[PDB]
Amino acid sequence: DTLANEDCFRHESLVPNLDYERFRGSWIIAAGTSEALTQYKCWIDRFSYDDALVSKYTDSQGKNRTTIRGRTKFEGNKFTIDYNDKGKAFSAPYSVLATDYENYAIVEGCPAAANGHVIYVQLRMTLRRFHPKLGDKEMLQHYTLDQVNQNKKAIEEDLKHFNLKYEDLHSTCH
Ligand SMILES: NCCc1ccc(O)cc1
Repeated sequence: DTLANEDCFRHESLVPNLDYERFRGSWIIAAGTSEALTQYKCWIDRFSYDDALVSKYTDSQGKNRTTIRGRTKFEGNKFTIDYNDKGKAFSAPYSVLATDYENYAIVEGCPAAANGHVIYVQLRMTLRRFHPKLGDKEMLQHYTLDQVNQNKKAIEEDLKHFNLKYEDLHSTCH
């Protein structure tokens, strides 16, 4: 019942010795294989310090901004998130399947909110690349698409490895 013998993962990671300190920071979830997760728009995960997680998302009109907080535990590529009672539908085991640390990562996991399985693509969110161009209604959405496009070859190559294509994912940030 630990991460060591978690059975819901379907794929072998390309990053079994994931460097958690390098993985840490803010990530925006661009797309994934779960229809249910399309209801949580422009989700940003913020992994910080030893084991902290702050997750923030909206509905599809950008209304009802929601924040859930939790604790993580990493063993190589595997990680659990235990959310505060609030986001318990998202508490699950997860696995980083691929990342270049600096730009993108592809993650699998088994939350109830995803009908027990999802693979998703996330791009790094940093003020070094994100200049809220004051006047933009679609701040997040434009950032995400540009970051996707900029890293598209690498993302597509890794997805191919897990028998997926970007175009087959549901977009989860416009
Ligand atoms: N810690 C992220 C949990 C999650 C994964 C994928 C997604 O589209 C929304 C939430």
